[PDB]
Amino acid sequence: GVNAVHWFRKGLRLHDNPALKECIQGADTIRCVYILDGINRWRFLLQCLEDLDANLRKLNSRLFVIRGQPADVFPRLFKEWNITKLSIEYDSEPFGKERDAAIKKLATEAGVEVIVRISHTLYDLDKIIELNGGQPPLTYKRFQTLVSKMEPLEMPADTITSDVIGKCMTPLSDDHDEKYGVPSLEELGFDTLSSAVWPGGETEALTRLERHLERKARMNANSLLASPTGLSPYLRFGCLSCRLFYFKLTDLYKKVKKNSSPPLSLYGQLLWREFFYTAATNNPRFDKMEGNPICVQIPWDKNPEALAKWAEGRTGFPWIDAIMTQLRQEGWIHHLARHAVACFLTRGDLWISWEEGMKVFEELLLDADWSINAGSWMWLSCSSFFQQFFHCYCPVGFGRRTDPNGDYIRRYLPVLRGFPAKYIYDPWNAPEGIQKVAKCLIGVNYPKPMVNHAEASRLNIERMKQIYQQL
Repeated sequence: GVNAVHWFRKGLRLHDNPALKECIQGADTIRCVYILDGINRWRFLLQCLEDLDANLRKLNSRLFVIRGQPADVFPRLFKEWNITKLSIEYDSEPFGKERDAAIKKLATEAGVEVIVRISHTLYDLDKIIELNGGQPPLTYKRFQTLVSKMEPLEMPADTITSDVIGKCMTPLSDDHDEKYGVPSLEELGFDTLSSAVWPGGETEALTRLERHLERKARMNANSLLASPTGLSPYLRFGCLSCRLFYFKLTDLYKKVKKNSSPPLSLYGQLLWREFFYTAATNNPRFDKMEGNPICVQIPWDKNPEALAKWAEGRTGFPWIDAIMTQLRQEGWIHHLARHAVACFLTRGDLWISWEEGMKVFEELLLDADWSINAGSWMWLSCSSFFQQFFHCYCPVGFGRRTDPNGDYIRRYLPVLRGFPAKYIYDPWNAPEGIQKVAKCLIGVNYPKPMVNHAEASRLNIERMKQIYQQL
């Protein structure tokens, strides 16, 4: 008698799920569980779980959602259900490893075989680190070189279908909706908001992938807005398999461009994601400055007033404030906009730790998990990965060059809708008569800029230089 449990954490999908596929094989019963320990991230999650539950329902099964801590939950589940097999998608993240090692111990005690399969990343990250001699690579270029030395990527596992399940079944009681149902936002305590710009789930992910490949078959102002074929949140939650994406990308290139040796540039989004997971996996202090062996020690200031102005879009720099408003409202911003607000907060203008901007993004950004968010923030503040710090993004000019008309500003900061393009990125320079026509007095209706960028950035660039030896 083989009673199996698959434990969803990431990998919130039925396609390319090797762990769930292996767990079902030879099983007499299967139950899939999700254990629930910023409003936009919670909504996306719950929408992923609703979609998972729906698709399981098509297979005469159901998702089992449980509120609690895994170490306090699984031993009683093992006992009641007489479990002999538990499957998980491998989690490279350091605190995920530690959680999963505790569960593996509990599982062995209960006589439960633990199935673990890699499918959140393109590669076995431990193999990359071994090829590099026991440390992760500290430059992106070195990482790409190592990747080119890996064996060819694993093909996606077969999708879980009725045929796959076979005679394996799921016991269900009439009170499943009450006992094991996906909670609502209200039920978590949220005051609920218009429909999400980024709807969660595998079903959404797969249609987006197709249209993304069709479109793929150049920056501009429109790139700042959420794309209906954007894929990054679905990759972070596991709604979309990165290996399916990679394989589809390769196949399309070969058909369209008649070549079977594509560039590494083709997978740039996927590989930068892989780079940060590799860097993070053996470093439990990856998300800190102090005690983090790869992070340059930089004397950031503590400044809660300034941090709050940045976090809340009240800096008085419209380009910065609009980005942080779009982020709070919708949960995604363009990678160039991340550069802008990360440099402003850290090395550029406010000289505040990347750890504090990381905390804000963790609450708000749909595609930022522990490894990606920490790695990204160290990258953008020039704290690791040998990033260049001699240039500082201009919190007026970069936006003016990205959206010269200023529509993005007017869109996310309606209080500034009345300014002409001439002043939309620097409204403090607008004559009083313009401010009156705009019905926005700078310093009253919209804050004046919190710093003198030319002066602050000049000093911060010199200060960063003087950290290192002069030659």
